[PDB]
Amino acid sequence: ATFEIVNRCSYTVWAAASKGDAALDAGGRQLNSGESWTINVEPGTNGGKIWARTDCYFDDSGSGICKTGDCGGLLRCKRFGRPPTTLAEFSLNQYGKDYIDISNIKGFNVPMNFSPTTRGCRGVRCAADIVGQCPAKLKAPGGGCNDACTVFQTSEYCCTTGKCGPTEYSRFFKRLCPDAFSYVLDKPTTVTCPGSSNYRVTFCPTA
Repeated sequence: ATFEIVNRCSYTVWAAASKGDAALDAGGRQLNSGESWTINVEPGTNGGKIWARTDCYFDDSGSGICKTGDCGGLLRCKRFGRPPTTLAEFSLNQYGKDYIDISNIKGFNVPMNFSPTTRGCRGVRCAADIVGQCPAKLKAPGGGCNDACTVFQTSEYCCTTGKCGPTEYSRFFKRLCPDAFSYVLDKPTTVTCPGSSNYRVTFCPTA
């Protein structure tokens, strides 16, 4: 499956793509304002994620650091990124269908639209100014808006026991972005797409 990653932000971002234990395609690449990078994700990929990283610095070997979404200090991500990270999540060819969603469970750093480029289903989006409106206690000194689990480490915010409910913090993310997961047990906003669909992830879709 092809995923065209487009940076419509006025600032540079370092796109990342991983499934947790492996890097999807190159795993990561720099995207200056306006640039598009198309990656190929193998069919059947389960638990894949794409996100943006901001304020990065890498050397000649591809090692460095980013203020948001840093993945072990590597340009080419092999693991998931450090919160806060707005997440485009997907599982492909799962019993004949594809499943996509956007999640704020690990915080928010850059606005994003995640849509199919093929017929059969609609896209999801979270482009509200969550960083600007971020509650004081969730503001990440390094940039972005942290999720409550990351900040407070409680069973309720992290839903560790699998028995949690909405919170004042999750409701903030849900208010700003109704079409994205605001907490673990949030009402699903996952979209079902035809198996083997193709997609486009656009950072800062609202220009």
